[PDB]
Amino acid sequence: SVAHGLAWSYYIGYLRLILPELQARIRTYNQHYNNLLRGAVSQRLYILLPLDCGVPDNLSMADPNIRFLDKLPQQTIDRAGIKDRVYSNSIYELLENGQRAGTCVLEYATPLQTLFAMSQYSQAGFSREDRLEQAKLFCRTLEDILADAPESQNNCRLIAYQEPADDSSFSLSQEVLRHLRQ
Amino acid sequence: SVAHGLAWSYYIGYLRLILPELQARIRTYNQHYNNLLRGAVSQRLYILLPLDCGVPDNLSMADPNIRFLDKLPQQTIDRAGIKDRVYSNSIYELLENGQRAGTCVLEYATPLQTLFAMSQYSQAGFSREDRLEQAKLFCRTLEDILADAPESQNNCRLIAYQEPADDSSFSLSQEVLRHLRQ
Ligand SMILES: Cc1ccc2c(=O)c3cccc(CC(=O)O)c3oc2c1C
Ligand SMILES: Cc1ccc2c(=O)c3cccc(CC(=O)O)c3oc2c1C
Repeated sequence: SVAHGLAWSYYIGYLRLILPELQARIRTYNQHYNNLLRGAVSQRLYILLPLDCGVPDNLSMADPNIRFLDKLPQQTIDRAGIKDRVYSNSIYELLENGQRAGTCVLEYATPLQTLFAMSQYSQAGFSREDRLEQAKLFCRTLEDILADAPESQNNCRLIAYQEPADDSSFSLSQEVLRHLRQ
Repeated sequence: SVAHGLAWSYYIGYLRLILPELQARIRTYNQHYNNLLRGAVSQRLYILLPLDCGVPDNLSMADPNIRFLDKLPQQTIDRAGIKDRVYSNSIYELLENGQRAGTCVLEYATPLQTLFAMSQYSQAGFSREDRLEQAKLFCRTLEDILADAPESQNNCRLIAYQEPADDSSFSLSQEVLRHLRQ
């Protein structure tokens, strides 16, 4: 399955690298800033899983209640196959009623970009329907992997959603917040 | 298929982001004052593809006739879902008769690590036999993509190999050199 490999490669090639040091980098960030006397970031890495596989260039631009705040301190890698890559994660501000309301490390799952690309290239032989099925399957497979992984306990949260074509103008921020509030 | 998703993901998530500025970076390295006239590096990316999916943390060690020379200058990333990542690529010298006989940018394909891991975790439901067939399928799929991809013409080389049953006398060095001298 396309989704199966993606769920595994996302875990092996990213999450494992990132997760172990994440709580620490966040502790660093909360104590070391100011900037600023007003904080403060949640402990998990919130992963966005749009089922439509729509990933924006800019997460901030896309939503008006999600505003880029800052970056976490950088991380360096020396697990196998990666040496001297430099990584960063981004912190976002969430507003509710022009207020408050959350500060968290937030990012789109990169393999959705791949699922989208595949759907648009004739060479992939991958239909838009295939994409939706694999996107759901990707989410389920990843949930399962993470549930059992030593690296991934209490420091990661999956936010899966579809924005309904029918009626409503969906709130990404309400979605993130609902997950956030625990 | 697992391979299909891995190959497409490797193209979308690494190659088409790294290849466009590769030749520019190589020449810049080739130009540099410090870079003694000895050893003009070749202009393509040499991607190692062990079919047994064995990937060492240290390539230079796998073959004594293959030694790490230097690092290319770092590349910073703009692209979406990745802001401010920093990539680096490594330069290696190859030897014939104990003396340098080639210089090239050389690395193992990361998704083979994932295929190896999947074979090692019960949850992946992935056998060793599965792994080999998926590794061959990965190489084939990647070839087809790069065969007609705009990002990837004349700047990339795939070296796929199996180390024989009769001997470990198999030399990667010669395999790489073989491709290297043409
Ligand atoms: C831009 C981009 C697009 C897709 C992937 C990806 O599918 C993918 C799948 C598994 C692991 C990685 C590596 C990572 O997310 O750092 C991946 O990275 C991607 C990147 C960086
Ligand atoms: C350490 C490691 C292991 C596996 C992958 C991977 O499967 C994988 C698959 C597709 C894309 C990427 C990203 C990349 O290789 O830069 C991938 O990165 C991985 C990395 C960095």
